[PDB]
Amino acid sequence: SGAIYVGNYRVVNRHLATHNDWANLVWEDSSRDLLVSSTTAQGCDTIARCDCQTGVYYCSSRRKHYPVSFSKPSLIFVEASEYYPARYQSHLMLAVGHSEPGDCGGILRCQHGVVGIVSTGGNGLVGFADVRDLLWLDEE
Ligand SMILES: CCC(=O)NCc1nnc2n1CCCC2
Ligand SMILES: [Zn+2]
Repeated sequence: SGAIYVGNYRVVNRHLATHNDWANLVWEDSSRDLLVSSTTAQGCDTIARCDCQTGVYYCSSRRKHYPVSFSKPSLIFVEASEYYPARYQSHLMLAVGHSEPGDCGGILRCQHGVVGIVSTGGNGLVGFADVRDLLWLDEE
């Protein structure tokens, strides 16, 4: 589990979005495994605006943050998981690291702020859903 709280926005994994998220929808993409809902209180997180390929991510199944190198966001085939079938996921970054289903929503951060959240795992990789490209999460 986990979310990004930027301005009046909650960024979550689409597959973990609640009824309240859906009832306060601002934007979803099922190929990006992202959903954004509106908040009443403002959030503490800053979104990275950069093309960094190094950062640190939180792994709840280890209670540990790991420094990782990761690929640039791309369209990638993902094998079946407990929460999605085998499918193409867009805007996905991969690193060598530990990721189980419940690690989804852990932040990846670089020197510039929040890069994305854990979205995939298995076979010794962790996959992150990029948010740097959503410039609107930092704007009105
Ligand atoms: C499909 C890409 C995307 O970002 N859709 C959400 C979105 N597009 N422009 C904006 N937003 C939300 C707030 C208005 C600014
Ligand atoms: Zn950066």
